Amino acid sequence: TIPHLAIDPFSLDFFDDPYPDQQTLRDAGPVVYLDKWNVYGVARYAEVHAVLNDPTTFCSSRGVGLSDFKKEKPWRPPSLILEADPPAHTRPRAVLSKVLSPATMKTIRDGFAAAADAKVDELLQRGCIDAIADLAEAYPLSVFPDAMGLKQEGREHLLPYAGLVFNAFGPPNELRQTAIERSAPHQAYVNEQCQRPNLAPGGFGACIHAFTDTGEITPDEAPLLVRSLLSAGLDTTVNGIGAAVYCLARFPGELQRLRSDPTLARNAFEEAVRFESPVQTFFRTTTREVELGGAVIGEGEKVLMFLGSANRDPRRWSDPDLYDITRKTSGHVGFGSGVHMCVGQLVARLEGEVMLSALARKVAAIDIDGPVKRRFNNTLRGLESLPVKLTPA
Ligand code: HEM
Ligand SMILES: COc1cccc(C(=O)O)c1
Ligand SMILES: [Cl-]
Repeated sequence: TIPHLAIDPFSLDFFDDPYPDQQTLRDAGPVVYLDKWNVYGVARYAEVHAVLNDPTTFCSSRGVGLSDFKKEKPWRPPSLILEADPPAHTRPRAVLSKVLSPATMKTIRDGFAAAADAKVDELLQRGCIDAIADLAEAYPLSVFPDAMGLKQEGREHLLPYAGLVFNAFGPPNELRQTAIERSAPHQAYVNEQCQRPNLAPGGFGACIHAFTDTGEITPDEAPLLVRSLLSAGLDTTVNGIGAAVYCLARFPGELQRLRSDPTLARNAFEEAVRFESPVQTFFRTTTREVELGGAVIGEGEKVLMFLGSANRDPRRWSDPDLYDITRKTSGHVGFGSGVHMCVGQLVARLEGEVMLSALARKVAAIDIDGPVKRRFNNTLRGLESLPVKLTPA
């Protein structure tokens, strides 16, 4: 009944160009079985959306990577939000939602915007830059660690730690095992910065620790909630902003539309998240026998959701392989969907909006002028190097 495929969605060949294999996964059927890793896969929008929105049947507390926490020990203590189910998920999720709230965005927006404008001005003085290291990495590094309340020393651990975390959702391939082999110094730094005395007053981390007296979380839960933000809050935005710049560099007609109406910046970033899907995949684990797309899946089975493929499913999207900054993007699953939908999405969208606004107002052209190099990760899609020439407006 269920088609069996030999595609490895975590192989370097797949990462290098995933779109043909993603169509093969979609067109084989609503539910496939991946013989390489003994998991079920869903690559169409409908089934990915359905799985995300049934957390009772497709749970997260047995891990959202390949490893099943009921069978193997997690490589680090489980996240209290990403790797939890309702009801244990509910109150930690509420705290992070209030920490990363609209009111918090109003407090930091002017600073985030000023830093975006300053970075673009700085880059325009150089002309020829690397849009990854000098922009997609440099800008989030210039705002997010400060907004967290982190000290200056040791920030070089943040991107390596996040790369490790996202590699660790993958299967035990060389990417994952090499990441874990090098993990010790990055885990040590991150776990230490999660303690209340090491988080500056007014930042996200101090606000988490201040929310430990309402009956929603206890003081011993705050370090792991800070860890969630230090795991998921930086590398994601790096690849999201990098995706947006890569899109504008490849689709100059859309850069010209953005320049003519800078208020399109927020949707231009949202469309980049759909188009590239920086977070490509997550797993769930079935808690019972379930019918999905006419197929019967037993209890305790891993289900791999192809978020990037769902975001390019022609059953759901018109011209899915086109970057369109005025597309109605509502419903894309690049931030997930349902009870686990990205709790930091307001931060991600704020960073992306103000950076694309700075580009819209200050830059006339973005031309690739060097070899493009891809960065390989079991969960994240993005570039290692994006040489571009920026022409001032
Ligand atoms: C372009 C940027 C980002 C993308 C594409 C992204 C993607 C996602 C996705 C797909 C999920 C759902 C995970 C699941 O269903 O299992 C998620 C959840 C989450 N994200 Fe984001 N994210 C981004 C930025 C951020 C930022 C800036 C933060 C923090 C400041 C953050 C923190 C989190 C956390 C803690 C969760 C877990 C939420 C929960 O389980 O309830 N992310 N993200
Ligand atoms: C996609 O959201 C993420 C990603 C990685 C880690 C976490 C966390 O809670 O530690 C969350
Ligand atoms: Cl850790």
